[PDB]
Amino acid sequence: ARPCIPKSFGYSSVVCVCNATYCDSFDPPTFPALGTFSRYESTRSGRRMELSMGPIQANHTGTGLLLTLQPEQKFQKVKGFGGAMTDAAALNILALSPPAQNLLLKSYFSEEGIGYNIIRVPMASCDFSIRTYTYADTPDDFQLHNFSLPEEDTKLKIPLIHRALQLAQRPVSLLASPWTSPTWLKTNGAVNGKGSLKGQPGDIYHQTWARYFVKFLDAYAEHKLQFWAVTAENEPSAGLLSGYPFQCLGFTPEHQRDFIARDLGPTLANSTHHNVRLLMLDDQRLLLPHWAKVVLTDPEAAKYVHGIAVHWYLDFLAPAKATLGETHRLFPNTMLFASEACVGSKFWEQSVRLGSWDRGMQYSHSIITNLLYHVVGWTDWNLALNPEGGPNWVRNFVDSPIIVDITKDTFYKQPMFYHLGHFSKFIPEGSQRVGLVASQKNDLDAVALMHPDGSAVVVVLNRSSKDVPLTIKDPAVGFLETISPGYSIHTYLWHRQ
Ligand SMILES: *[C@@H]1O[C@H](CO)[C@@H](O[C@@H]2O[C@H](CO)[C@@H](O)[C@H](O)[C@H]2NC(C)=O)[C@H](O)[C@H]1NC(C)=O
Ligand SMILES: *[C@@H]1O[C@H](CO)[C@@H](O)[C@H](O)[C@H]1NC(C)=O
Repeated sequence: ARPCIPKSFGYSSVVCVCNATYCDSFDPPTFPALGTFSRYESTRSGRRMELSMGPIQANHTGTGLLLTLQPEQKFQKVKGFGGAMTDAAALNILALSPPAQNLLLKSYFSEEGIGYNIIRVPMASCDFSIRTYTYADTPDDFQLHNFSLPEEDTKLKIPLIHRALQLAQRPVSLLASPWTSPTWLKTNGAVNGKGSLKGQPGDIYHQTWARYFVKFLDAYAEHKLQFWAVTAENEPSAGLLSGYPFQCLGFTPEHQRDFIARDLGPTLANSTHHNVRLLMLDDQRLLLPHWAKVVLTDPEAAKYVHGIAVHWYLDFLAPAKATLGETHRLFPNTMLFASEACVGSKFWEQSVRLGSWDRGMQYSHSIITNLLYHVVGWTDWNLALNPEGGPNWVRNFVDSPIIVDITKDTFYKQPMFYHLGHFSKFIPEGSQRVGLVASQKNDLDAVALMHPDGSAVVVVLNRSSKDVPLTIKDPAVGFLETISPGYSIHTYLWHRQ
């Protein structure tokens, strides 16, 4: 329906300017005819998920790369795609005028948007908050009588989460992560820095913390929200580092292992929220496979663990094979999930680069790498940030797919937003990743998946400058002649039957 209004801010590509009355949206997706394929193209030069269509022919004209689909080779089923409703995001969204707010939300969750179906919810404060707080700051309330939701939840997060779902065509799954416990449950009695829960698993500190989760879930239920899953702790490894600057709670693997086994596991199960799934790690992939060895080879722990959460920040220091691959090998029936699918940094680039194609490309390349190694879903970090990368009470380091310029009642959609869309929009929950055999070494990044209605979706990412002539063969249907233009991402969709 509405094309992208491009703006340049001096970087490799454009953002799409959206404001109170105008934002680029899609039409309902169409189920086109057998022999016909759909193409959604985004390019550094400035095309944004542009829809074209073509023929799948029964003869093969090319001499180039041949990506051959292999519907038989079957891998993981997709849980979904989303982002985090952090204090900072909630705060930027809420700073736009209501009409603008909806264009933003529709952008992510509506079928006119990119159809997100996951939302991560931090449990109380983290670095993307304007203040350090937990849901029970009153010291030595082991019973948690004073536990309650701040205005952050009742006025910012919960209202938007409702609106997100209202707007969403898919059913959306909520995931919660805690950053810190009340500081009185902690060994160092501070929201950050090195320090864990006091005593050890089974004890009153651990039982309380376990109960916190249930209270947290209880509270969101009163506001008519269910969670699909929680993570045992966000970045547990961080709470082990001397003078770590933001909200954290250290667990070593063994510590997490026992906390899950003795406390969180049972208490959750023993609650009305027993159906909520527990995900472990929720940390850097480099800590795998070890972390999984330690938690999952203990039966009493692993009976409680539905999957392993991972982060993207530190991936350059761990390849996928050695981490996610080896972990899947060892633990095939424990799904791997990316709960903090974020980056967009360096030492020398600022937090937010308005219209950087490069970060867009990192995102999609990361999602593909993920999918090729059995990962079932993704949660980007903040749904929205300001132009400074804020607000962050410690220090703004990350980008976000949407940037809110509060003074102008307008928001900007980064290349990233479209790089996630090339997936989030066309790979609903249930989709299964299938085989896709390249005929020769090449510079592209490609993944194939099968929509629950039996039809096909292939994302092709050209991270190089050169156009790469391309042929996708589907033995049930024929051949897609195409080119993958340098610095582009393409989603190809077709019926198979
Ligand atoms: C929100 O964005 C839209 C689109 O960029 C702005 O409307 C455009 O205004 C320019 C210049 O006045 C025209 O070239 C276009 O025809 C308009 N777009 C339309 C009508 O589709 C709009 O001004 C923005 N809202 C505010 C308050 O600035
Ligand atoms: C709950 O929290 C406050 C902190 O404002 C504390 O002083 C109060 O006594 C607490 N509990 C009860 C039973 O009122």
